[PDB]
Amino acid sequence: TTFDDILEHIGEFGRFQKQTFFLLCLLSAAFAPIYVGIVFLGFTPDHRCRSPGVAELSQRCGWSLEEELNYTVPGVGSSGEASPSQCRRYEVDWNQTGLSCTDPLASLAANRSHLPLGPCQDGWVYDTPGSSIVTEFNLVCADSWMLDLVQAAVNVGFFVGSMSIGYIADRFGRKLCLLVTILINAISGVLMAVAPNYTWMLIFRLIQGLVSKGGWLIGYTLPTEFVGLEYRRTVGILYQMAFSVGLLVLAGVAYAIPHWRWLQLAVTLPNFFFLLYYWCIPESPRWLISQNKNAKAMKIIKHIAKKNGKKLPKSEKLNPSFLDLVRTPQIRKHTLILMYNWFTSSVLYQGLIMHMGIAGGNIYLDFFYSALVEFPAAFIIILTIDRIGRRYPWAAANMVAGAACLITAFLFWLKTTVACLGRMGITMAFEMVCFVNTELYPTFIRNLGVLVCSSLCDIGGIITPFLVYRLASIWLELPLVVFAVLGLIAGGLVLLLPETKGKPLPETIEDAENPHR
Ligand SMILES: C[n+]1ccc(-c2ccccc2)cc1
Repeated sequence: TTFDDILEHIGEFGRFQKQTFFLLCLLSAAFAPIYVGIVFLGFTPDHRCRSPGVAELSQRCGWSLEEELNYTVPGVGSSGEASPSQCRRYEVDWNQTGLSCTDPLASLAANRSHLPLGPCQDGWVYDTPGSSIVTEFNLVCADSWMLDLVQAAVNVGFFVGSMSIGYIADRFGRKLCLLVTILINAISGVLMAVAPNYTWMLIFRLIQGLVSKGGWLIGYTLPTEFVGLEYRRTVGILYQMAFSVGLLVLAGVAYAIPHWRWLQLAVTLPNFFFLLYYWCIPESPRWLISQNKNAKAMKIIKHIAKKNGKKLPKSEKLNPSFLDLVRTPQIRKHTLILMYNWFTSSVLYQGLIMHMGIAGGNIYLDFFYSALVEFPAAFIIILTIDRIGRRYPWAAANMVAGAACLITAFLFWLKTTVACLGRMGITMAFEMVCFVNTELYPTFIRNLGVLVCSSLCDIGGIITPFLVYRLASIWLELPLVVFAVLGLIAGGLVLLLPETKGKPLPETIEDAENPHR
């Protein structure tokens, strides 16, 4: 007796699976913000040093924002293309000593260089009507690193969170861990909007990061276990699609309400809504059967059977271990290759979206187009995964990503199209990685196998904001060349991974030892 055969009689894809997947995929939307929400929660608008005298001078004569932009602000191009205008104040005696409206500073200095420069004090003025983290905490001139540090904190939380949560989930089931992660993520997200000081907000963001990705992956693994062999691709890829749709909705919601506090408070409301009603999904019977807890598994199977609409026919110790993950040489090889794939995926993904994307345009529209590019990738992957196997299309997608990045490295009209194509390729590679990794490991360590293998992803996220800079100074286009090298090498290494087309996912370590047999 095997789980697959029992599943066949109940029905690989039926009413129960439809309901479960429809409820589950919404969690993907709730995780869409945590990953890439810095783009909207914290954005840097055009800003200038506060000028108390300018306030008085504005009512003296007719003033316009564009007009006042130049004759009452330090000129750009001195000791930096934009350094003076950004966060340097002339500190002239504008108030009580106004020479004239046309040339208030012409008589004081008469020369851009002659005009004195000093530290940016009295605060800052931001053009955007909608506040944000940057405006809230004045992280503009001497604290630019702070905004990147927030994202680095999220990327650091993901790491430890995965490393612990994977072990906890694989030792005490998926359902309980998923519920706890959902609750902690919701509470941290909602409390973030009430952080009075920057430090507390950063700590709350770290706490939320510790749980977000772990919960997301634990939610991804479950539907694959529920579904049968034939329909695995559909659920596995439609999950990714929800993330895409979720990403798309978030763009619109961000345009709807700009105030970052309100944005965060609202965006996590679905996270709270899930907690109440997601306690109607059962624990995966595969884990119970593998863990020698068939008693509960039979009740779960009966519950599934009654809802499905078919009649069920009448008819030693396994524990997780980190060292076991590498005990088997073949498992060692698989894990190493997959970890390298994670690392080479995260760097490309984050770096290209933050930099590769076409410059200019609104904050929202460009992100919208970035989200839109992914939908074709899901379609192409769905078309060919079963027909020509998972291995070759994934390798080809990684190769295409690397090639597109390299050709972009060396009026940018072609650059936009190449960027979109590359942007497509990288998502294809990421999805393929996420799909294959679950199906490769044995069941009783799968949750521990993937999450730990995903920990290396975090390191890439930390490296990208730093590495690029060090490379960018060394040579203008060096980061793209390195990206291409990483992409192509990863695509080549992918070919070595054993193929899985019709093989049922293994439930023992020996089975994973020799996948060919
Ligand atoms: C298209 N796309 C979907 C999901 C991811 C993802 C990133 C980090 C963790 C989990 C999923 C990346 C790309």
